[PDB]
Amino acid sequence: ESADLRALAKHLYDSYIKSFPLTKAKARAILTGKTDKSPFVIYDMNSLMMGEDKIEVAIRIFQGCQFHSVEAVQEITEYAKSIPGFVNLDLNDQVTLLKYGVHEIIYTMLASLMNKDGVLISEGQGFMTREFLKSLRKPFGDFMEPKFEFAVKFNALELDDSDLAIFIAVIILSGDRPGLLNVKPIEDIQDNLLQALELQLKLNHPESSQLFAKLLQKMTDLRQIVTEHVQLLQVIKKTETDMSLHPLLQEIYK
Repeated sequence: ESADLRALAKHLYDSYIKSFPLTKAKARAILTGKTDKSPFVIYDMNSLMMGEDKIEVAIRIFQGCQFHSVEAVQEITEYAKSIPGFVNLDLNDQVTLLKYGVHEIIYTMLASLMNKDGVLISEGQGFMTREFLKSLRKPFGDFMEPKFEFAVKFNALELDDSDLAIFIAVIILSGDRPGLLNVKPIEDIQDNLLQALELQLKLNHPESSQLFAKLLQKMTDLRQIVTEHVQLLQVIKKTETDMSLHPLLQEIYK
């Protein structure tokens, strides 16, 4: 029943907390200015230079961003195991569900690390300016911009981590995934999750009408950004032959 649904949510939050060391709550405390939390800002190359001692260029900035994805995939992968059902799927689907979902979680989760002015980096110890990123030489300039455009529209909904824990699981468990051998299992797990989420928003955000819908609408955005990253990667890989991707990451693209 409703009580049963309310339990899965707490289980999901708990794993969320356990899996991901930087929370929205923590990211927001560093950004809000609440002492120790405040981070080292980087807005020009000189800030970076010192920002290294403290905490091409666009390429060294990029490894960090791609690496961040790698660090996140490891946490996301651990988290998926945490969700009810996922470990009982055909091991080929776990892999698939993850291969297509990790990227969409990265950008959902990357929003909690930013405001219109920038994104937090390095476990929250720095802050890098959305302008400085735009400033970077093309094709790299372009990459962060659509993330922030999502982030802001996305953060606008004012979701706490307890809400994301369920949502980032609504994402992973997609019956819409390509090459999935057993869709029926997944769409049943997602039904519990979607229902947990529906309730979670109606309890935690009762004075916000149709947040559940408005939120699920925000996947269309998530998908568009991923395609852009892939398109950018196609160009980056062809132009920057001397760059490598992390195996784990090369796997989420082929």
